[PDB]
Amino acid sequence: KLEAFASRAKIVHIDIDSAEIGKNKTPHVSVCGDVKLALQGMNKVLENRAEELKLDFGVWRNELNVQKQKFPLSFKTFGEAIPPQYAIKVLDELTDGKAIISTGVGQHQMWAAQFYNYKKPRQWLSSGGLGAMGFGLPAAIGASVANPDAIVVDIDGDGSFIMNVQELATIRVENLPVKVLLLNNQHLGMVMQWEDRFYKANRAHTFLGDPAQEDEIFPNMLLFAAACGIPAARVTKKADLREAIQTMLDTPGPYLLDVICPHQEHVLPMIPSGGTFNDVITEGDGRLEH
Amino acid sequence: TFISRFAPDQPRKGADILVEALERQGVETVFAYPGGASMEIHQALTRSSSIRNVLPRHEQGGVFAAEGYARSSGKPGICIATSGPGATNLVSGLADALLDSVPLVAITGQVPRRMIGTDAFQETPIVEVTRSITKHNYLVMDVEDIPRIIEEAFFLATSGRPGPVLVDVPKDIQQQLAIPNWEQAMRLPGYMSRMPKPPEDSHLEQIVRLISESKKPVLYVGGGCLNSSDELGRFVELTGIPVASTLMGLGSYPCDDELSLHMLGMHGTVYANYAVEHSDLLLAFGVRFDDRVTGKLEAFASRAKIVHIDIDSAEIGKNKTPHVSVCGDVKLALQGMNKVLENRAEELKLDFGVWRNELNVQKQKFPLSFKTFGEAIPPQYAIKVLDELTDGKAIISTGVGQHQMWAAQFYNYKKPRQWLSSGGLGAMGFGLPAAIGASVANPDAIVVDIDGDGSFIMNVQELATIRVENLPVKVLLLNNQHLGMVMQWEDRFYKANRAHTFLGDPAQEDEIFPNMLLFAAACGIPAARVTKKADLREAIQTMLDTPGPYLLDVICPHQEHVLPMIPSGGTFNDVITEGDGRLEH
Amino acid sequence: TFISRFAPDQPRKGADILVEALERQGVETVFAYPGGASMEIHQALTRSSSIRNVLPRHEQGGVFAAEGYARSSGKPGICIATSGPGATNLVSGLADALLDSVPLVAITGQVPRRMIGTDAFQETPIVEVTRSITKHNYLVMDVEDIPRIIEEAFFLATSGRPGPVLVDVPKDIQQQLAIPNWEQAMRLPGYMSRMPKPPEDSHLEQIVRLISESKKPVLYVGGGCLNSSDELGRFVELTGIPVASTLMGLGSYPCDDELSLHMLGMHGTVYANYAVEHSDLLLAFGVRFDDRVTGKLEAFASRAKIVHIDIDSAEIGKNKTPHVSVCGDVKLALQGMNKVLENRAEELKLDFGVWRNELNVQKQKFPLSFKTFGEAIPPQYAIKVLDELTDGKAIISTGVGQHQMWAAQFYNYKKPRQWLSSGGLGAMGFGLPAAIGASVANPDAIVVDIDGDGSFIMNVQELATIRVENLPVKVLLLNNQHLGMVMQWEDRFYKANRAHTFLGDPAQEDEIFPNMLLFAAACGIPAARVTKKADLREAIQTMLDTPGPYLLDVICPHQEHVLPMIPSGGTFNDVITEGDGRLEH
Ligand SMILES: Cc1cc2nc3c(=O)[nH]c(=O)nc-3n(C[C@H](O)[C@H](O)[C@H](O)COP(=O)(O)OP(=O)(O)OC[C@H]3O[C@@H](n4cnc5c(N)ncnc54)[C@H](O)[C@@H]3O)c2cc1C
Ligand SMILES: Cc1cc2nc3c(=O)[nH]c(=O)nc-3n(C[C@H](O)[C@H](O)[C@H](O)COP(=O)(O)OP(=O)(O)OC[C@H]3O[C@@H](n4cnc5c(N)ncnc54)[C@H](O)[C@@H]3O)c2cc1C
Ligand SMILES: C/C(NCc1cnc(C)nc1N)=C(/S)CCOP(=O)([O-])OP(=O)([O-])O
Ligand SMILES: C/C(NCc1cnc(C)nc1N)=C(/S)CCOP(=O)([O-])OP(=O)([O-])O
Ligand SMILES: C/C(NCc1cnc(C)nc1N)=C(/S)CCOP(=O)([O-])OP(=O)([O-])O
Ligand SMILES: COc1cc(OC)nc(Sc2cccc(Cl)c2C(=O)O)n1
Ligand SMILES: COc1cc(OC)nc(Sc2cccc(Cl)c2C(=O)O)n1
Ligand SMILES: [Mg+2]
Ligand SMILES: [Mg+2]
Ligand SMILES: [Mg+2]
Repeated sequence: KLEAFASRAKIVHIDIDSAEIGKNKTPHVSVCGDVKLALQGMNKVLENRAEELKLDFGVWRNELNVQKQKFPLSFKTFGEAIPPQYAIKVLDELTDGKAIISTGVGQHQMWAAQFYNYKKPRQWLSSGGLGAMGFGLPAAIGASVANPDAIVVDIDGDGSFIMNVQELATIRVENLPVKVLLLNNQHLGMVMQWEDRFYKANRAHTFLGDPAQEDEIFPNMLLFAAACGIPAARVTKKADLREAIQTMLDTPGPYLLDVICPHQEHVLPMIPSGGTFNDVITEGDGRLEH
Repeated sequence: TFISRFAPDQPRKGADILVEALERQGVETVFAYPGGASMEIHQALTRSSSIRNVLPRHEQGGVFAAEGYARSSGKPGICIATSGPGATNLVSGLADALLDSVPLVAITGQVPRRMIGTDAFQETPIVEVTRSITKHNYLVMDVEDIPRIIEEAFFLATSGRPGPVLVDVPKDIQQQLAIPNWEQAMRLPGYMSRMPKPPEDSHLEQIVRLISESKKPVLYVGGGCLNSSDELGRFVELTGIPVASTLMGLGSYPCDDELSLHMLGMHGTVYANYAVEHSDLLLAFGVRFDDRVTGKLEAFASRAKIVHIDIDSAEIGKNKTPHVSVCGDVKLALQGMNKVLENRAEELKLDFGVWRNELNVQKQKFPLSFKTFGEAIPPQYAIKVLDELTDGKAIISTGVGQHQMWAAQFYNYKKPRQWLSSGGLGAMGFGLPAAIGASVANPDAIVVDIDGDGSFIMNVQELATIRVENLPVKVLLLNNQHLGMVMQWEDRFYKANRAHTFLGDPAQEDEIFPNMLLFAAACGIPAARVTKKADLREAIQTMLDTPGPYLLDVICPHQEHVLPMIPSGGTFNDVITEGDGRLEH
Repeated sequence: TFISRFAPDQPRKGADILVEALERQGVETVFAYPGGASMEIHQALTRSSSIRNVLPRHEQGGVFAAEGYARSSGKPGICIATSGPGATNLVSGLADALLDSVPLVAITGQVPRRMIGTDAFQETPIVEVTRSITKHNYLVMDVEDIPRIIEEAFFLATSGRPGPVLVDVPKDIQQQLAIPNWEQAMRLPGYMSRMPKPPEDSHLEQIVRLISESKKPVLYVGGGCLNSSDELGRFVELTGIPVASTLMGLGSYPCDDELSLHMLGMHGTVYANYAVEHSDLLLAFGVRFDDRVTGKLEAFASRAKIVHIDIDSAEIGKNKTPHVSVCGDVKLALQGMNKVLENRAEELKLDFGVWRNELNVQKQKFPLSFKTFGEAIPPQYAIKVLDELTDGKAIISTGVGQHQMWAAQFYNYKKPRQWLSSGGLGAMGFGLPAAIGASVANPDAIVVDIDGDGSFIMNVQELATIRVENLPVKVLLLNNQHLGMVMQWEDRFYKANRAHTFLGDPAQEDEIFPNMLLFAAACGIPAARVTKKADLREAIQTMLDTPGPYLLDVICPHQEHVLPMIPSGGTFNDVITEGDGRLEH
């Protein structure tokens, strides 16, 4: 809700598009230009008048630092099952946060954004405005061609991945070292989450598996990879996860890792559509209590 | 509680529903010219005992009259035309109303729904044609949509940034019997969500702060201030900031007031343009930073902190980037600032005497000036006499050209909506019909059309309208026998090479042509010509004292130039202060 | 070999390139009204020693004059206007030219390229506005494109189905120095591939065959035949098929010829409409099956085999499905058929005497008729006298309304392009400016504007143009003090309830208002009024014999109705043959 967004803040907006300034919210101060140049100019001033300015926001930082310790990002671990959040956190550690990450759209996309520490821009390739599924795998292809010596990982959902699964052929033929970290929850996860929160968990065409063989992972994504001569593996138990991801990384060329996750996971926290900060949801998932 | 001429359960023609929809909007005057595709509407109009139709002699006169009606009252102006040639005759008025932000509702008849797109008799796709020159338009495709659309049309035309809305109505819709529902809710969910909110105290405090820190502030006031006359005056009293006005903003702050810099821009005063040039704080209220005001943008207010308050979010930062911006009604902004300025008055210690004296020096060294040649009439002087004899209380409409600028420069407008002139589009022939609408909207007022001989003749047919409707319209025709402003540019930039700017008869070169008095006589309107400056004062008085319509043909030497002048895309250093179309000895 | 006023290697302004581009198109006359955005163009025009500018007093007059110029000559008409209010003042003319298929090239100045879209001074997106009411339009974005675009504009305007083309030219383009390339090839690969091919012998033989088998054939001739006067006449001689003409097709086959059914349609003759109704073969040449002709389509030529020859593939089968169709120039089709008809003449044995006698009976039982009341002037009779005194050789332009129909009914046009009238759009105020263009295109001809008092006053300002340009334009003003045609519909369908159709002054109700003679006197044009039928013959002769411009105010009783009349969407059985706006005793 715009009226509640930064309701007591003096707003400075620097944008290269004059059409974007004052579009949704009215700024007190505006600069139409390259933010790169604005930063340079301000840095110059900030350094000369440094001792004159006496900048210190320690009190504000401590206030925020309290919130960061009371309400940090969190995920729950259920038995030997793999938390999707944890898998992404392990990829971070084993790639030393230096990997180029492309994603599809959905829960896996948010977790990729939350639990990977990006050290530079253009490490993070994700469809934000349009939010188009099936973006992940082909984007990884382009990223790998533009960065041949880099670690490129497509963190994909099972729905998003299958939409442009045909591009696995492209990857093998072009011999691109594209890694696919497929977080498989057998569902259209994000739509499933909204069903849980706002429609009493009533499933409306969000399950992507085969209802006849309900406990089988469907489709078998490993065989998609095998069809295109791409080495692949599945991991289900959290204990085997660290070695599995390492194998994906250490194996030269393309690789698919089918990471099986419990589907009841929810992306948290969440401010509902058109809501305010007071409306924030901090706990809960798609599981029923005892 | 509104009273209908129909039972609430009684079926009636769509045409009757339409006219009642107008009645429920408080409409009392329309400017409608009949045609086959709108006959039903005109029939319905005669059944109304509350809506008067002023029949023009040309639909362009019809829409320009609606404009004058609107501009002079703050009410929406309503014009109606038939399909095809009727509709296309409205186009200049629509484009004019859009550029000058004039609230206007245009209704056009259309061929039957089934015949649309078949190149039928008198069919133009007017909705397609006018989409880019209206705030919004409609093609009514069902009789049940009429009440809702008319409500939306008037709402859109009068709210936010005012503008023209066109409603196209097929003939079969006008004929169809139906029972109207007046409680229908409008379908403008997008438009209403983006309607500007009342200004936060936060934004207004920041502006007041900037004022206290400035040493050379200037008010830059325009057509967005037409409803903020009292608030602006209160603001000036509190701050003591000098006021520069746009062509569209004249009257918002009284011209003959001590703190008035008069008009800025291309033909703005030297001191007004000087003030903006050397200001360190520019208060842009209800303006749109037009090229005709700014010249070269990079040089316009180059050393000033710019504050821009506009009701259209699209206008902020469009041509120039403001340091501080407020998207909202300038009327409300002024109220909020006035409240703060009065409480913290002794705390603020506002005094810009040094700046005012600096500008006051420019005002005395480079004031507006005109030259008098023998017994010939200076057009500037004629307008100055009209001011004196009307005590600056007259409603002035003009055409476009030199006479328009002189009307803006040498008449002291005490209130907004005294000044009715085409600014953005700058359409000739606007003057006479606008005066008609102004006179209908203000029956007890002095209405004077200050027109040029080129502009006047374009819609000269509306003299018939004036006599028939018995309107006390005064025409002060400044006759230079030329397309004056184009002539001036020829003199300055094309070595005085005449390219079709002379409007007289080359055979009888020293005769005033045409004889405008005979145009007036044709329509039974009393008229006179004055040539010698000595006879001018009595002539204008006679025009004013003679009851009803009157034409005064004022003969002026054509060599006169509008001064001063900043050339196209120029800066303040490029200003032209002397010279005319005469050759030296 | 064309001669330029510039060296082939010498840079020149874009404005000069533009004007030379016109010169190379054989243009000798333009109708240009100056403004700031087109000044460069007007400067360039004065440098031309081959192009004459006729300065109108209104751009609507400018474009209508270009139309008259075009319609009366078969050449393209060229009008020029400035940006904004200049451009928007052309709109009615453009829409008119499109609906009546008139070859016309309109040039408008535009704001500098960089300022387009910024709501600049006198900026309208005229290209956007006029896209749906022009055959094609252009926005010149480079000075190098000027020669090619002008060539394309004239090509598109004059080829295939003729129409209006608008070329928008930014000011900075006009100012830019460049060296033109006149050998540039046009970029219309789509348009030229779909240009109609010459008619195959196959198609023409089929039509000739149908003619030999028909027993009640009727020619249905329209504005597509304006260049096929000789071919059509040769065709009629060979076949002996009676000819019904549209409003737009008048003159193609001479009206006073033995085989002429005169006009068909809403106000067509009883016998012409009868012929189509009972025909078994309809030869639709250069027509577009307008609702004003057909009425209820299902009832139009319900028992006739329909042959349709049109140069626009889009028009074939649009409103009615033809049994046989030919997409091409009707001029070529007629030539091919005439060749066949003459060789196989004795083989074919064509004789439609029985059909002709049947129609000849209708022509004698239900001819065109008017009533004479005392000494009052029948408008029909006045037009009939003009015919006699001009020997049917005059070029006639009209406004729109009753006078327009009477001009069509009671004047015998011997050739096409004698009849200049707005048919599709039906725009009032067309008459006077069209006469201007016609007179410039035909200096040695008798040009008469048969106008109504409503239509005449709309562009009355063009009387100034007529005097200044010294054009021998005759105005036969049929003055009924009303918007006559709307008045007629009020009488027939709204119980004679007047809704703003009276054009006089209600205060002085029995005085002719306005005094049109004084309009003429204002512009130094000799004029007279005639009221009694006895004085009419001498009055019209005086108008004709008096050298130069002349206005004849013909006062007519307003109760006259145009007859016969088939009501909107009606059939032949619905035809109205008697009655007027008078009440019985
Ligand atoms: C021959 C000629 C010469 C000209 N030369 C000059 C000249 O020398 N000087 C000059 O000034 N003009 C001149 N013009 C006129 C010029 O083209 C423009 O019309 C004028 O400069 C612009 O007026 P404006 O800036 O006040 O804004 P406007 O065109 O009047 O528009 C009003 C602005 O205020 C906003 N607004 C409207 N309502 C509100 C509200 N309630 N609250 C807040 N904001 C609101 C609108 O969004 C809009 O941005 C000339 C015109 C002609 C024909
Ligand atoms: C008040 C009023 C009353 C009217 N009442 C009547 C009436 O009673 N009767 C009547 O007829 N009209 C009447 N009209 C006029 C009517 O609206 C149309 O203008 C007219 O009927 C259509 O003309 P048209 O059919 O000949 O085709 P046009 O409009 O003249 O178009 C020409 C057609 O021929 C085609 N064509 C063009 N060139 C060629 C070529 N070289 N070769 C082959 N084909 C070509 C074109 O593609 C087009 O289809 C009236 C108008 C007004 C203002
Ligand atoms: C259907 C949908 N959104 C609608 C949709 C439909 N189609 C496209 C191309 N894009 C989108 N965003 C989503 S986020 C669910 C995607 O599920 P996933 O790809 O398996 O990822 P996850 O399960 O982690 O949410
Ligand atoms: C032709 C022209 N401008 C181009 C033009 C063309 N057509 C229209 C409808 N509007 C405009 N503005 C002007 S300002 C000259 C008008 O002359 P005038 O009406 O006699 O006034 P003045 O002589 O004082 O300049
Ligand atoms: C108002 C009208 N039609 C609507 C109309 C409105 N405006 C335009 C520009 N064109 C048309 N056709 C007509 S035919 C009446 C014209 O009256 P007139 O010019 O005096 O001719 P007449 O009285 O013989 O019918
Ligand atoms: C006022 O005199 C006239 C004449 C006329 O045809 C010549 N039609 C009309 S009305 C009209 C207008 C446009 C389209 C259509 Cl379809 C119509 C119609 O209803 O027929 N009025
Ligand atoms: C003939 O008198 C006038 C006056 C005037 O400004 C008042 N501008 C022009 S020309 C013009 C026209 C439109 C756009 C633009 Cl940008 C211009 C321009 O070149 O400045 N001519
Ligand atoms: Mg999923
Ligand atoms: Mg003038
Ligand atoms: Mg009339």
